[PDB]
Amino acid sequence: GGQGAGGDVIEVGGAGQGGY
Amino acid sequence: GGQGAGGDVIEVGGAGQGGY
Amino acid sequence: GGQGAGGDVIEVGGAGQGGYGGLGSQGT
Amino acid sequence: GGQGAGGDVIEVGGAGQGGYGGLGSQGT
Amino acid sequence: GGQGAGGDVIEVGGAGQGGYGGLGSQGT
Amino acid sequence: GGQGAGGDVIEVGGAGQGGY
Amino acid sequence: QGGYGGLGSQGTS
Amino acid sequence: QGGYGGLGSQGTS
Amino acid sequence: QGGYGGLGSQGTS
Repeated sequence: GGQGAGGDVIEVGGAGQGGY
Repeated sequence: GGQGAGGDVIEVGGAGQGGY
Repeated sequence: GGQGAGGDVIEVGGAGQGGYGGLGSQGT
Repeated sequence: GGQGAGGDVIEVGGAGQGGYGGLGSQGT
Repeated sequence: GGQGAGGDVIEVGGAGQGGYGGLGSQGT
Repeated sequence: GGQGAGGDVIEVGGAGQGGY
Repeated sequence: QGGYGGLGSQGTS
Repeated sequence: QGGYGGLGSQGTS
Repeated sequence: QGGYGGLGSQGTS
């Protein structure tokens, strides 16, 4: 019985704004 | 019997905004 | 036996002009 | 037996002009 | 038996002109 | 029974904006 | 922004 | 924003 | 931004 894992993301920032 | 896992996302930030 | 499950997903962001901008997904 | 499973995704960002800008995904 | 599993992804960024700029992914 | 792992990701910053 | 706490999966403990 | 607490899955404890 | 805490998967502990 053998494990694994995924990975954790963190994103602290303003998403894309526009300028058009 | 073997485990696994997913991953935990995190985001702390303003989602997109328009500018048109 | 055994297995694990997929990972959380996020999409963000949007601006400017537009068109055909939209998602689609098929989990585990 | 045993097995792990997938990891997360994020998409961000968007600006300027646009067109055909959008995702698609098929997890584990 | 046993096996690890995939890792994360991030996408970011966008400006200027545009077109055909968008993703696609197929995890573990 | 043997393990593995995934790979974490951290991006502390604001996504892209536009100027068009 | 601001502070955080722990994260990270575990195993077989 | 602001503070956080713990997160993270567990296992077999 | 700001501070962080632990991360990182585990194993077989």
